[PDB]
Amino acid sequence: TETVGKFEFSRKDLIGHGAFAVVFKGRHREKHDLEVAVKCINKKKILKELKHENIVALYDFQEMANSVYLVMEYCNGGDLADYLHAMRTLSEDTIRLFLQQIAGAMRLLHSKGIIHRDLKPQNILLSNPNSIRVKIADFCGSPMYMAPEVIMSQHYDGKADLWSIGTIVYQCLTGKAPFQASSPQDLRLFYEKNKTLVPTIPRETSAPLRQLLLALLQRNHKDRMDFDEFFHHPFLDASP
Ligand SMILES: *CCC(=O)Nc1ccc(-c2ccc3[nH]ncc3c2)cc1
Repeated sequence: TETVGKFEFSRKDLIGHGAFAVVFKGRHREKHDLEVAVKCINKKKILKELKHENIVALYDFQEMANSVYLVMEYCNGGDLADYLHAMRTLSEDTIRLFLQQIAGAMRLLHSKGIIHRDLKPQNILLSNPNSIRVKIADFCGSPMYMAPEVIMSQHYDGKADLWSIGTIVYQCLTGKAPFQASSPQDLRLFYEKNKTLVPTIPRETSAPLRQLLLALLQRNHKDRMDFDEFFHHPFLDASP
């Protein structure tokens, strides 16, 4: 049993792996009821006070000489990747409920000038007490969700997250990524050669969802909708 401030965990209770990182299940040393995820980063913020129902809370952190430990809110429902694998696709009404929650979380991050950069289904966690609550984490390996300007090592901004959300919502609607690639290098070459991109949207898609997806899935960030346009898009206020 190891401890970080008022929290404890065993390396036997592995939740997942990230970039040179591992995540263990742990708990409050006093309140064994309060479960946490402990992220151990190998070296090889505002986040602590940043607080939203759709953001995984940071309860504590601890830099050591070669290691960094984050004590995070425990989410019991797995990730969007698992949900999408089970359901294959989601209804527009479920997509809209998911997107309202992501948009709220992203608005707070945009407010504080924070850009996620690696939004993907494995970083969008579900919490069951739809009533499904989504929580964004890490504010791996799959490059399908990275904005073109990111995978081509350019000067990107907040708009990179809008590309990622576009690719996630497209996969929610259709069951597939909009620009599928055997490999990163292929995806990087596809975006290099294709200065224009039109994703194929099923004709049955509602006009507001089609309009939103075309506005997010713009190859060039100058043409991509900005955060305020996304947050207030008519799709997010349309009736079920
Ligand atoms: C980069 C994506 C990935 O597959 N790794 C990963 C693993 C585990 C978490 C995580 C974070 C916070 C949390 N709270 N309860 C459960 C978890 C899991 C995130 C990303």
